[PDB]
Amino acid sequence: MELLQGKTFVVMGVANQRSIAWGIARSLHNAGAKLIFTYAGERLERNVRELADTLEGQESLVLPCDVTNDEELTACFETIKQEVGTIHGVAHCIAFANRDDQNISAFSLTAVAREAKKVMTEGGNILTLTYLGVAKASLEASVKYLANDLGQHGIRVNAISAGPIRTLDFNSILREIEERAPLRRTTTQEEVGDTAVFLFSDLARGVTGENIHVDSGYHILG
Amino acid sequence: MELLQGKTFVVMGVANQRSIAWGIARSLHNAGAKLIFTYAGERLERNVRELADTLEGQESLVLPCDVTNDEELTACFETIKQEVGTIHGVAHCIAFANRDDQNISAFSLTAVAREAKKVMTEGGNILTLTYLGVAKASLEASVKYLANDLGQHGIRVNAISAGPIRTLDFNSILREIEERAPLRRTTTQEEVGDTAVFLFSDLARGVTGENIHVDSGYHILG
Repeated sequence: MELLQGKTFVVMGVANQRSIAWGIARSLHNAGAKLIFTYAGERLERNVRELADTLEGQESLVLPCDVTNDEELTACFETIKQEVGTIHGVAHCIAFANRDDQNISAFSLTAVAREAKKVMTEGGNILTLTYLGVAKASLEASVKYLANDLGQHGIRVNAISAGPIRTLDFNSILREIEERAPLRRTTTQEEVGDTAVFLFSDLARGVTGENIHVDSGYHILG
Repeated sequence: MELLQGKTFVVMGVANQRSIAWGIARSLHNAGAKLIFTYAGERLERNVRELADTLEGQESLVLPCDVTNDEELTACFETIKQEVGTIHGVAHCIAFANRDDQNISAFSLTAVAREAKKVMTEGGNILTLTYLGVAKASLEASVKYLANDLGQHGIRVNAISAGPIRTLDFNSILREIEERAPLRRTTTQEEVGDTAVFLFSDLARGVTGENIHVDSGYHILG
């Protein structure tokens, strides 16, 4: 267990193991953390129900929450103050539809954040993900700005700029990273999830408004 | 124990508990890690000898190493391939003399790195510290450049931009952070050390050439 001991989080954006957020999900569960999951709609319900039980432990809620509309979020986070009391972070992880692009998260964090505030009474972290222009820039500012607007209540906001991962020309991009990335290799759901367990942990209590690149060091290039 | 399990590191720049690097030091030991320590000279020898034994466990080497001259480094890292075999990281932490300013680390990392390469056969991390212009800029590039020059051998290079800590006008700066920093409060040797245990851990294996600010979110401001 340990590190995320007696702690519980929402994981959004999960759909089909291959998904980046199941990656994060496992990585948090193994740190001994409890976790609610959400689903975007009809077809994404069964998949998220299927995956939550391939994990052992007291199985946790799988409530419906598409992010582009209020009630589903508002009532979805309403339920938590009413069913689990309080949580310790949120894992804004929308990375679908045209490779996560336009496409989302950019205008789904603020609301998502605002809602998190009320069910995160002790503090913790609101992670959001960037899967490797205008919307990278907004979301960038949105974090900075949320970091500082929700600091004093104990909420940290932090991003992960995550580089390409095994089939989640293209065939070229992947090699290009095996060839240029400082670590000469692409990334995995796992490197991305283990970064997360830190940001959510007690070790990352001074790290707020940061943005950690899980990209083999690719960012340092041009 | 755990996280840094069966792992061992060099911690430089430690002098007088108050020192930032003893902070990092404890934070690594508690993660179950073995650690060599170095000292800048005559008076800094006894202090580093004194502190290494206030920590339990098989006590580890306290060899002499001032960083501005080769042999003391070269032979100091020579000893390791000859006495401990191999290590998993280095904690370049020079933060003394005029508040760590000019003043050092800027031209002590490269050599320090080069030497680390030979005693880090499996990989790991070379942390370097920035305790909150020209020398911040060099050191910044030095990392980027070392990150990418030592990537493929499994070495990650990473920095910590660390914000002011309790007495380590000034009286004003401290309040200014309690007042403006997103987390409305200054930092501790501890927030700085627990960040480190991550970068050195297996969780931070995709994080290379990053630079994590342990500054209550202060960096996001202007």
